[PDB]
Amino acid sequence: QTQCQSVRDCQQYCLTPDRCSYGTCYCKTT
Repeated sequence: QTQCQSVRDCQQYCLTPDRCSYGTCYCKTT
């Protein structure tokens, strides 16, 4: 269960991601 492969995935999801980590793309302020 990996929402993302890499920060890339979050970068489209979120203007300022934290990490693609824990199979869930963490966003720094969203």
